[PDB]
Amino acid sequence: NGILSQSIANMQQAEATIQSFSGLPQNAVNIQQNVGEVVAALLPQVQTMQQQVLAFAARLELQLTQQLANTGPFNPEALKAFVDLVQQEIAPIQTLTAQTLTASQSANDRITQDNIALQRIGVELQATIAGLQSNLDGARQELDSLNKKKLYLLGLGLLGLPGLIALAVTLTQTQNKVSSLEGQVNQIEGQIQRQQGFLGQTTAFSQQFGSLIDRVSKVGNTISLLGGGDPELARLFFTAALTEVRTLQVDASL
Amino acid sequence: SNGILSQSIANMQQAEATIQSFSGLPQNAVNIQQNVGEVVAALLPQVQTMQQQVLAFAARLELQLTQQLANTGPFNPEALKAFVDLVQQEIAPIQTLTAQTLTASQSANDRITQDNIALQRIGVELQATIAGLQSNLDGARQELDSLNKKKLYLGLPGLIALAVTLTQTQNKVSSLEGQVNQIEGQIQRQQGFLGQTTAFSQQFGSLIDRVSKVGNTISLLGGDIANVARDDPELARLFFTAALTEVRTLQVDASLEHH
Amino acid sequence: SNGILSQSIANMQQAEATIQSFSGLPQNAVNIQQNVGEVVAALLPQVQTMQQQVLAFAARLELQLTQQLANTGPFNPEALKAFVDLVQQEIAPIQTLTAQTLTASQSANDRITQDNIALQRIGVELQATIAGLQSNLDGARQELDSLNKKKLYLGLPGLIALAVTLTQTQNKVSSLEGQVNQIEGQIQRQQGFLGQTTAFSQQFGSLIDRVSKVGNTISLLGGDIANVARDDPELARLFFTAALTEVRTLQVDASLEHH
Amino acid sequence: NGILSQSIANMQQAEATIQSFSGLPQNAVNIQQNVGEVVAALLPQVQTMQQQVLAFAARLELQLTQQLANTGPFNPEALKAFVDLVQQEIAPIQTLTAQTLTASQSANDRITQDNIALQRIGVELQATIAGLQSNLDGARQELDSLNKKKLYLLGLGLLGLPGLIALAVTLTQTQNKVSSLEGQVNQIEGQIQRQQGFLGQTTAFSQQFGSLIDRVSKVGNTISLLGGGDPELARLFFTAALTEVRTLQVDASL
Repeated sequence: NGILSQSIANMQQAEATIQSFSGLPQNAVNIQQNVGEVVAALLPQVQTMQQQVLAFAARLELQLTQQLANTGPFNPEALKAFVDLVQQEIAPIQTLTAQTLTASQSANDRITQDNIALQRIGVELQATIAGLQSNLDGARQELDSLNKKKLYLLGLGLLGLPGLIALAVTLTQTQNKVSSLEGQVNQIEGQIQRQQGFLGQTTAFSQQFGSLIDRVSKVGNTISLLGGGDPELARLFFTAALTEVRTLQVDASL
Repeated sequence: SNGILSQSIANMQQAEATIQSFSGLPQNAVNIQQNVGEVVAALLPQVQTMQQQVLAFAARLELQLTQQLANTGPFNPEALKAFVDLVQQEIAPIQTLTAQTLTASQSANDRITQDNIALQRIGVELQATIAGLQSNLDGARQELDSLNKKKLYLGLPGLIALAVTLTQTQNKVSSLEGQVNQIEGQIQRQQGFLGQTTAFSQQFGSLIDRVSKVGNTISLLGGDIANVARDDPELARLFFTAALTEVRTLQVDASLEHH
Repeated sequence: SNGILSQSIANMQQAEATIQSFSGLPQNAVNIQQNVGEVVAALLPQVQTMQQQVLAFAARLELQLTQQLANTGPFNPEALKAFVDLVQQEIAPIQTLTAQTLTASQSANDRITQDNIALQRIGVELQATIAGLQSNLDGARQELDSLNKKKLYLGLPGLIALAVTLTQTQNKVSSLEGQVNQIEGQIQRQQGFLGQTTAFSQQFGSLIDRVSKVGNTISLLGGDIANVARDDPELARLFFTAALTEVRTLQVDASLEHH
Repeated sequence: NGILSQSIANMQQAEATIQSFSGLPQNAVNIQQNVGEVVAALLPQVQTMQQQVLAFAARLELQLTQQLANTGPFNPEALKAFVDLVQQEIAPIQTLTAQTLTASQSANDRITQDNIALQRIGVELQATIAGLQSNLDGARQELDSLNKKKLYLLGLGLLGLPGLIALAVTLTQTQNKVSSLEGQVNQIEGQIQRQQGFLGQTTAFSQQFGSLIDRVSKVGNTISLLGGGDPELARLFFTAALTEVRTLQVDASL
């Protein structure tokens, strides 16, 4: 039903949470910029398109029902002079629609490409962790060993003082190795975390944008049909065009 | 170069701005937004303060202990007793500030967990609801079919009347389509918002764990110092050597920049 | 090369073997396992059968219609009437078998959804429970601290008795640690099992949608044929040309191998 | 508490669901093989280790309490002749433990590496979809346009017959283009789906295996300590060793 309106609203919310991230790679920054432009420029034009499409279709719908009801002389002078009006009225709305479609598809494609790039970076950060975690795990088992050595020696009174002094050097060096490795592993885990949340949002935005483009393409196709004898010619024609305006009010409904 | 405390703080600062970005959510979500707002605005400066105060205390005691150890003569058990009293007095405010910071963090993170669960419960009920509608629609498309089968079956006063039913039913199919997409929208927002809240808590749990390890270290250190007061007064060498390890443990664990 | 029906069937066959691999789960999970077992064992061969029967019927009507269209003379409205009666008779069993297959699929997939929700509800309650224990442990480690602070405070008949408390409390810390890890284990199993069930349903939803589109096409086709019976008997050319498009729509939609 | 037992059980379940997958890339097959070997060979040895560690520690725990209780002449002849027993008893258990540790770490590392490779393939399948989906989307909008053209023409009676025949060629070609593109996109989506579920399982197995290795390293360290005068020497020593056997019964508890 109100799929345009719902898609728009959901796109606005996703955009707001997309702008809220900082310190991300360039591929993310590209999406933040493009998404900015989509919401400030394309979504207003979709709203505009919607109104104009509904206004146009309601007015032609009346006029087609009027023409089905008329009587008097079949007047080929009237049909071509009517049709020409409809092709003229329709022309700029067909343009607005196609333009919207092309620019929307163009923008979505770039988000798709930047998302794939962003996932590539994601898996490569995962690979950097594997190497360092390995080191860390080892440093941590050594540290556990030293911390237990320490409590042992403390139990031995003064006999454990020589052990304890020698031990204290090593503990210091292993605590600093652990500190530095855990520090680096945590920084990278942070990046992955921020990025995965960021891609959640841009995937949600892209899916919504995809529903909007599908509706826009559908509206565009119906318009192409409208935009493109004997008495019971016109009946069948006007009857056929009426069907198309009616699906237009459904397809572009508020 | 930023250490664990400092990365957690900074990660919690970024995640909060993202949590504030979500609108139109249930009360349980708003509870997390304000809670997170107060953590960042008030609790994290406290942690910064505690961290500076722990490092300052560690640097002083480090120095004092090494000068105790550079002593070659025997140890006067009265100066010993007095130094131990001084240290226990300097330990005390720092022990208790760290305990306050740990409690305030646990309580606020415990409320994020609770509100998080309450939100998951809501989310499940949103899926129970989509299922129902989905069936009302599975089933309104059956009504739409047979109402076309029974027309593709077939005077003119049965289709003046059938038309008015048919439209009313497409208006039900569409309406239901709308409703499912609405609810899906809300589910997607909630799942996004819950991913961020979970992330904030993972960061906050790293911070809690670091603050707790610091508390523990102070306690071990307290234990080393006390084992001088009680007490062959050359036992002092051993408990000072051990205390000095705890003091340096502090410096590593609480440092503003890792190694 | 495998088409949509055939990929869905094969994906549903692999996912079922993986769903059967999980043990020690709640009743709601066992309900999905048996349901999925019966889908694969019984409903998917039905779909295979329907698919073969639709293609066979499509190939025959394709031929019959093209030979109607290769006719250059006018059309005898009695042969027309009889051919339409023949086709409506051959349409009928194929329409209804497709409707049966669609219903049996909806009902069984609807029960996977319901059991899925019931399982998510359980999972939420498992998180409410970890939270509680986590607090009982947050809080038993406080008891463990002060019971060490009050010992690092301190004759011998207070520590013969304190020892017996302390151990009893470590036995509570450990026990709780055990309990949290237990429950986490179960959560992880459920989340794994729910990922597979969701995957099975996504596949099953692709199949439902394809079967439904086929049903719809038959219906459009029925509509084209009927519009000959009713009825300038050269209108036959138009409705035969249209029927022939639906017939080929079938062949593409139901084909064992895509294009 | 029972972290060994719980880790083992959870590893057995993950392994069973890991073997249940088929038609996966080589990187998955490697994990299926290694995980097979871990559960049939390493996990039994961990169970064995556990028993022997608990049996050893209970017996030394008794003997240390007995020695703390004894009276009579300080007998250096007895301590070194006691200790030597303990170092001899302990020796093979220290070996079993270290061996277990080394082989476990070795196996986990390979799962980690195969997981990273598997994610790489995952993102590259995602990239293949983007290109084809683009084509598909376009074919589908064309098809929608043709399906609406068809209903239009059918409404025009025989005037729409010429249109309808020409249209039917194009519909056929566009349905076959859609069929083929949707077919290929669905196959790849299937692969990603199976793989993501497969990586869920191997990530769960790897995390459990990581908890087991940490416990095993802890048990190993405590053993190293045990494995490595005046009267109130022995008191302090035996008192120190008792502390270590006690944490061994805790660390390796059933």
